[PDB]
Amino acid sequence: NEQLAKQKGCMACHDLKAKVGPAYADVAKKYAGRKDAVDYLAGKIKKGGSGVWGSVPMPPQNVTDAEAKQLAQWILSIK
Amino acid sequence: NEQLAKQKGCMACHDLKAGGGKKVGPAYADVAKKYAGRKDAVDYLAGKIKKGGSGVWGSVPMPPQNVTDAEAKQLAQWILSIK
Ligand code: HEC
Ligand code: HEC
Repeated sequence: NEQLAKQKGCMACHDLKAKVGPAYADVAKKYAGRKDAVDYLAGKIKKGGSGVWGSVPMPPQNVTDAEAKQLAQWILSIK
Repeated sequence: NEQLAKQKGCMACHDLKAGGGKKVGPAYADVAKKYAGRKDAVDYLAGKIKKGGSGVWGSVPMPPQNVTDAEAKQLAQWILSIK
């Protein structure tokens, strides 16, 4: 349940409904028909992994050309 | 600068340094390392900052989790029930 998921840190990366990982409602939809969904998901919860789910993209941002340049220059200075 | 990045919501998805695992975007230190010394780094990154995109940094991994078999199955069963 949510209380267990919260205790174990899961909710830092997952929401119940549509964070970095897939929302649980979407995981449920994807694996609804899969006979061994519980065994499969239990293994994936314990082991982790990558690339099963498409990544969250970067949206366009509310910045002027000059702000974008300032931000690029600032990021390049983190070294 | 950093304050402008905070103002514009950038830190919702980016940390300065890697290790958190919880942010959707790459750490700024890793962006800086990738593009350092590229002649058009500023103009290239400025464009990406304004427009966004996807595909350059790939997946964010899920780390392994210290849960028992029973806990993992309990969580899986619960997750499958979410509407
Ligand atoms: C706490 C024990 C949990 C539990 C129960 C789950 N997670 Fe994660 N998770 C994260 C990311 C980026 C992904 C995508 C991985 C990929 O695309 O391959 C996932 C994935 C899952 C799933 C789906 C697995 C599948 O094969 O479909 C499930 C059921 C799941 N998680 C449950 C990110 C994170 C975290 C970021 C640091 C952490 C913490 C968790 N997840 C923790 C948990
Ligand atoms: C606020 C204005 C910012 C700024 C300055 C940056 N971002 Fe993001 N970002 C996000 C994701 C998922 C990625 C990876 C995209 C991919 O894989 O292609 C990025 C990427 C970047 C970069 C690197 C671009 C490159 O071509 O290498 C840079 C410089 C960058 N960002 C700066 C996710 C997010 C967000 C999620 C909702 C938000 C908000 C931001 N980023 C905001 C900003």
